[PDB]
Amino acid sequence: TLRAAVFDLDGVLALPAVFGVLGRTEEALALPRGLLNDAFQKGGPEGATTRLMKGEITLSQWIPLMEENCRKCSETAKVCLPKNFSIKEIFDKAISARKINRPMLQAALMLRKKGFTTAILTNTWLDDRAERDGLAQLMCELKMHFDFLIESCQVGMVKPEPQIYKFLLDTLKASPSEVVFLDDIGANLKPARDLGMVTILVQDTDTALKELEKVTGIQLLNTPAPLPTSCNPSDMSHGYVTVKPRVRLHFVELGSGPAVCLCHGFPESWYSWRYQIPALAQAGYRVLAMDMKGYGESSAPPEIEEYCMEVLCKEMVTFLDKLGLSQAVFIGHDWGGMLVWYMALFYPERVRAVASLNTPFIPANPNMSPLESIKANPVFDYQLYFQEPGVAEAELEQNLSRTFKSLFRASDESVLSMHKVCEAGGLFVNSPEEPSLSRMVTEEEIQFYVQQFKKSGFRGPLNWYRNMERNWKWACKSLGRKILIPALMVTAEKDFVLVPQMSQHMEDWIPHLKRGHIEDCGHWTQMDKPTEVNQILIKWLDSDARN
Amino acid sequence: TLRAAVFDLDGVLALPAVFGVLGRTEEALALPRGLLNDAFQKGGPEGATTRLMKGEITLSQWIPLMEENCRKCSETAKVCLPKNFSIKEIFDKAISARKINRPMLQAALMLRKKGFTTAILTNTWLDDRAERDGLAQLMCELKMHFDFLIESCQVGMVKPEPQIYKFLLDTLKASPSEVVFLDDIGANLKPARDLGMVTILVQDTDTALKELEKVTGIQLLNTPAPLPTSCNPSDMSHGYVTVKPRVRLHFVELGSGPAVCLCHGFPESWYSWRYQIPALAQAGYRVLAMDMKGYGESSAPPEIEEYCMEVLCKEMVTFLDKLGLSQAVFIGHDWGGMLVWYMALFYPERVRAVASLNTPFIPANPNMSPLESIKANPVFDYQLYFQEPGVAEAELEQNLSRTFKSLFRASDESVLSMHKVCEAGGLFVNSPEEPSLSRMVTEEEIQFYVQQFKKSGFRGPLNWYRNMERNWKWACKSLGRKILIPALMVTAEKDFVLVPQMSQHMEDWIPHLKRGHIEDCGHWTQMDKPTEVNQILIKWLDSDARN
Ligand SMILES: O=C(Nc1ccc(I)cc1)NC1CCCCC1
Ligand SMILES: O=C(Nc1ccc(I)cc1)NC1CCCCC1
Ligand SMILES: [Mg+2]
Ligand SMILES: [Mg+2]
Repeated sequence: TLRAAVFDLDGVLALPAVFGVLGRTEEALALPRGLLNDAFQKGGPEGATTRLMKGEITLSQWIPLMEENCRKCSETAKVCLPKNFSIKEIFDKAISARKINRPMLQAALMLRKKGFTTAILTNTWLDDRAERDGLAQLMCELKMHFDFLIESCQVGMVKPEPQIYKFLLDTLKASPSEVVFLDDIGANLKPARDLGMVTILVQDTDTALKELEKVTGIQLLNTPAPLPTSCNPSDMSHGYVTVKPRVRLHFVELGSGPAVCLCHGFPESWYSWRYQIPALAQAGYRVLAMDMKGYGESSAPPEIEEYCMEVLCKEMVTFLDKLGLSQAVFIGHDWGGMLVWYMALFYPERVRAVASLNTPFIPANPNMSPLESIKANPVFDYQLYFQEPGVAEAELEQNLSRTFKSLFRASDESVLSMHKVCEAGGLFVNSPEEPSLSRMVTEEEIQFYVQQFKKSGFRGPLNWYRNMERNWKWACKSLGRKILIPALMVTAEKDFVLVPQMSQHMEDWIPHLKRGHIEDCGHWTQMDKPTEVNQILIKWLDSDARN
Repeated sequence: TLRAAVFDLDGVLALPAVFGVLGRTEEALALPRGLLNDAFQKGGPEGATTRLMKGEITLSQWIPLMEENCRKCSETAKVCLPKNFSIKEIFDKAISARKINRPMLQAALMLRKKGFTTAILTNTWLDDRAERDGLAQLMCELKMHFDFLIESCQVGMVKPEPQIYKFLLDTLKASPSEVVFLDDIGANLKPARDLGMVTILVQDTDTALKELEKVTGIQLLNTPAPLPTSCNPSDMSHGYVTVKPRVRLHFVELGSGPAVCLCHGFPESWYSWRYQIPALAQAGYRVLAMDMKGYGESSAPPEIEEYCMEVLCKEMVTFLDKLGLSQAVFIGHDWGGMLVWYMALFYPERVRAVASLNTPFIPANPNMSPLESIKANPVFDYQLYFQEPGVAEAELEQNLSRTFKSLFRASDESVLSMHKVCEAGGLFVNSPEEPSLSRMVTEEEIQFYVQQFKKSGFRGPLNWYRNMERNWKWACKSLGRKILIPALMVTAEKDFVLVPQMSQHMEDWIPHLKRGHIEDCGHWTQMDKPTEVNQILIKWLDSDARN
């Protein structure tokens, strides 16, 4: 029966409740109880606060009217007010102190995930204070998790006026009986109740969630930690930059602040960063998630030399030039990680900081040819298999769904054997035709990769492996240098190709290197342990990248 | 004969010359003359400075080696060094002090404009200092004005090695005889000369430009102020955001820093901001030049209600949401200006600051209908002509080139009569078939607008005029508010439709309003006086928008 849940902002989705700062101010200042509450509601429906809440006047216009009420109220109470009493100072502090009530947001997220239509119904104001950005960010973060945000100052109505409730129902396209409404004010629940909808008087979160759990019949409390926010492709801002006549790079962009350029590995896409994009943006950064050359919506020329690291890096510099960015933090994973280490080696001027997941920095060996080196490591046999043009393309392109379902797997799952691929004659020779779905990805997500790769296939992607000698020669030019800019190396315990031990000597070339290590994490680091990645990158960014 | 000009960086395109800080340090510190110069060049071709200049080692790795040389040199000279002598401090200061030599850049720009192939040839280093961003920005600004940038640390060669010169010529695809090379170091000119190319020993800029002027035969000195940098459509980063199922907004983006959203008027496009986009980005802002709904690459639905200000503004908020921006400075012109005033009135939380060119803020009159008001102003007759769907579309779409050539005109040019358009039966009834080309625009630029408008035509654009009553009603909801966020109103003296006097009472609703006024400027403010606009917006942004 229940199909929708409506949450109040102050006191329910955000705490401490701003309205609840009037009482704390009275006690702190030793003023008569409710004095500030009276002045706040002075005049009732005709009062300054109701005009403010309906959108008739702005908050800054209101502040002066509230001070006047505060004097009249004290006047009638025969009490003075502090020497530097200031309504603006009181509300600036109260508003900035208010934060998102996480467990309540989680319950909303869960209900929505199970079919519920969710909305926020709040009496609020048009904030023109010089500190307004604070509230804007709060609303923006919350706003994105609900189907509707109904603000009184926007619709010209205010709880408890029944009109706002009829509006609500109209917006919900639902009848009272199928709506739960939580608020921390009894008076605002009465109208909802009269209309016949379920109502919860929210005092303490746990108790409210218990009632909410009971009435909805869905487990909301004591529930496991959910995964971080992921993004929907069609809700992203999509950018395109032509760095050369036949080369255009695509990227997804989100957030403000220092620029953070994410570089995925093989054979992935910008979407591989779906878990950290919202998180890093929320943390105060401008994220640019790339579709590296050869992938997705980025150009994919056929020539092999078009994918040697020298060229790819140059293009990334041009990419920064075109976007008008003097610098950007470069964070890469797998082949992308190899690319950022070289961006730091050849263009320190352009890299604010560098971070790599799984991929270590190992200076080229002037004496041994790359191919000789590759043959010396059993697990790198598949790389030799990738050399001859067309062979790997055919196998990987035959059944796209199978390819990604076979590759994208957690360590405790049936991970692909990487031993005698050439001898075996293929990469999936010993794999089932219909691989099971990994715990790390949904059927829809796999199909996203499937569609992306239907455009250019694996030729451009595979070409990243066909410039060993060329990249080797270019790398030898930096053997005398050292990475001296902020750097972070993150190792993955269960990555059997890009093993942690492989990075044990990195400090010799990167003295100030900072580290990170993730337990029980496979090769697909971002998908495997998204919560751990975000925590590690954000902590590093705030200390070594933002300054 | 001459077809290319090559410029050195230090001492030629940038001053003061960083290398010239060694002498100033010796005198300041009362050290033996040339002591620092000796240590700087210690070891010659095998010295630390040459390795640094070829890319073998980074600047930070170099600093320690230069200090060692400084001690050995003083040792042999029997002289001590200050107590807190610091090579890093000396170069950090010297490098940040170095700036672009504008008149020299102007000469390069002029020569290039007249067919010359231009390039920068410089001995430089891989900067990994914590202050590296400074140099990166300098290079980026200069870099964009030349065909080639050849840095020694990038190509592994250094002047005076003749190999670098052969490389140069090879890059230029030209023979010595047709190349002019300016440098402030004789030794670096000798090789060029031996190869037979023209060379100029640059001491003082004026003298160098005189020789350069004489040898090229092109006026470079005492020349008029050039127009600010404009952008090439295909070199821009193009962004797309879906704010609704059938509505996707396109914008050009450039720069880092606070977000600045530019909103053009009727019937224009993002390109109308071509002169301020590079400038505002260069000034330290992240510019987002919109193609407003109905134009260019943005969606253009047919329905009239899709263009009422309420909807357009909502979409702009969603646009900010999708991009992950809590705020943005909104700067509009013409209809765009009308849009930002309303963004400030209904979404103060989202507007960091608001600025309008030509369009004043006039609160709706609750008693008079919009149409009544429009008929009361003779110059607004054309608006009545725009009402009936299809009529204006036919005239404006018949000959696109003529439409823009007829509209885009400076005040001293044949500006379109805006008196009895309806009576006249049209907007171009008294206009020539082949309008002359305005001084404000080239034939290519007109054709840019032509192509943009071939996609959707004038229906969506014109619909901006067909929501008078609707916008009026929505506006009446804000009659009790006031604009209290940072605001700037810029008036144009010769704009005969959006007249300056029209904004004379704005302070009644915007007390803290800041102003700007441009003399001898028509309606197309950005195109008309681009240099004045940039100066006014940048000055305001730095004082009221950046904080
Ligand atoms: O090879 C990979 N990743 C990879 C290879 C095969 C598969 I199936 C999945 C990932 N990484 C490279 C990064 C650059 C240095 C050599 C190893
Ligand atoms: O009408 C214009 N601009 C315009 C009109 C006709 C032509 I031909 C060119 C610009 N501006 C509007 C802005 C919003 C308030 C009314 C006037
Ligand atoms: Mg509440
Ligand atoms: Mg020089």
